Amino acid sequence: SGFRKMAFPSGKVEGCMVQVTCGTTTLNGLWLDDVVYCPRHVICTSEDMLNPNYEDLLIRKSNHNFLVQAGNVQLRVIGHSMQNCVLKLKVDTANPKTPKYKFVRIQPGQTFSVLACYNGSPSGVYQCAMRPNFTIKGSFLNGLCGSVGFNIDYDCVSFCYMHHMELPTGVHAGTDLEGNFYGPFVDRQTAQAAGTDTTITVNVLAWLYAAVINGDRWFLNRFTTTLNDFNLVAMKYNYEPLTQDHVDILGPLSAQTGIAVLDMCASLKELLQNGMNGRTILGSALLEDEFTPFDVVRQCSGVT
Amino acid sequence: SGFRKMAFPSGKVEGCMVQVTCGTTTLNGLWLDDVVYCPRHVICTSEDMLNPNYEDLLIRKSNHNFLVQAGNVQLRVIGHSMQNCVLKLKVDTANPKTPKYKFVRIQPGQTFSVLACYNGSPSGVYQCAMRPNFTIKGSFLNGLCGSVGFNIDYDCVSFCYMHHMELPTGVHAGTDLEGNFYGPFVDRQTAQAAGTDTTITVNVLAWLYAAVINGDRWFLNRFTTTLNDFNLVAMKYNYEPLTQDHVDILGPLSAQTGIAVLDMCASLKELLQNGMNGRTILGSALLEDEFTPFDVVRQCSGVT
Repeated sequence: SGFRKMAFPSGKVEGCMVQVTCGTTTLNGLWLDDVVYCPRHVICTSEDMLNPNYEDLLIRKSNHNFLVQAGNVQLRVIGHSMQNCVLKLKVDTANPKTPKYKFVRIQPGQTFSVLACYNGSPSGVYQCAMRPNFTIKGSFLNGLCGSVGFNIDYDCVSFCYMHHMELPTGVHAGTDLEGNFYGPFVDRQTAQAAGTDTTITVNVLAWLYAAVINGDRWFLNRFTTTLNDFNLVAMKYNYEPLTQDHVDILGPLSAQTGIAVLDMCASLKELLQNGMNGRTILGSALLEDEFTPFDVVRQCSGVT
Repeated sequence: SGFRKMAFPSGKVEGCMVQVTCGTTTLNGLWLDDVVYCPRHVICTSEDMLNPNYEDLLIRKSNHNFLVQAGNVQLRVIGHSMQNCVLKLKVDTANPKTPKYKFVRIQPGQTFSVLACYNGSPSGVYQCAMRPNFTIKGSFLNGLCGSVGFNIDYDCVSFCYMHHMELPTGVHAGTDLEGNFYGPFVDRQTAQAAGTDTTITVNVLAWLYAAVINGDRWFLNRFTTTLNDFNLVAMKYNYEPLTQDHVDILGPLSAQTGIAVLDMCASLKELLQNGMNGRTILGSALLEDEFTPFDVVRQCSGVT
């Protein structure tokens, strides 16, 4: 037993991280087959970042102005292009460590592992959720742009996120691997609003099931509720509305524990209205919303 | 900015994980040079585990009774021996992925990354502290024994932990790579007590510094204190006593923030006595003690 926020093993991704430099700006790129993907703001000076005209900036840059380095070894850049907010640098050498991969645009409420890297060197790994407002709560600094978020299904790496920026609230924003931002953000240094950060109700429920599975059950009350009833309470706390799809998705956990989803909702309702009274659930003193039902099943089942 | 519990990149360790099977018991082993290290209870049936005589059990086992598998490929076992609570299986093939490594016995209060593996297949990665009572709060199930805990310093992997068992409290126990338990535990299925789990005071302080660095400062009060004064309060809450060594270790963080260690102690004292009043610090509603000063510096500095 025990339940922990855990990231996917990062080995397959480590082997794809390179350092990309243009002028005095350095960040990370992702080397897959003969292409290196990186944030287009690698072409900006600190001045440019305030209001960059990327089309105009990129035109002053040739292949040889992009310095790409995997370990101590240079890659030869033989082409460049800009796709939305990412550059693709064609190199003359296919990464011999390229794993099977795809590019995916992840839905809000889903989770992924981030391999924090500094100027091409893997630094550490942790789990994030894509929040309903299309931000993540990460740990990023200068040099960590181009670090990627991914999931692994056996041998397939699904890349879903590349890091670009931080908002005034201290949360993080970035793109899929086609360079399209998650959320309304743009890659320039101006103040930008994410909007109200709502709680991922289905994830809270999953974690409450996790807790029950791992012996924590003090919060199981004698009440039930309905979706409409629970959702009237949800709105009040800026929880996402629960739908039947979410009910269905929790099916396996409901079965495994013998606790109806609406009974757990009633329990969640009393926690929201009455707080925790200084108690903890899976060693947290607030309601955790960054574990998906999959995340919970994967851990509690354990196998593979 | 932002502060996250993050594990070391796990690639170097992934390449050392193998599956060890003896009879119907399967678990993980660590393959370094021509040696595979695994928990000696791989030799037990479910019955034996209640009260195993390992010396007697091991004598019924020959080299060929240990099935060792890295991916789909068998290793040939050419020798076996028992060192404390681990078996060493000599194999005829040096692991070509062996990184530079050492074996270290970690101190209580220090942290490490765990690569959770299931029957030889890496599953995920997360950070643990070795608690003052020499337990860890992990996530482990059958099949995850032999999963290892480590730290990385540039290219050197320091292995410090191998997983063996779970205590009635749901916490975890294991050995160094010489097979010596952390704490008073033994590898048999009987009820065993860890004793009072004290809070790692120096780590709490470091995390409070992390918070200040990352903009959270509502808890900075107008008081100071002394070590003896603070330690009288520490004892009451089962915090570890603060010593000058801990003061010194916090030096870099004290300097970086301009907050004297004893001022932060005074702030910690008021948090202990008055609670959080429903507020959060780095998105937690309790006091976090699983980040070392190093962990905090490493993240906040970021570089390398």
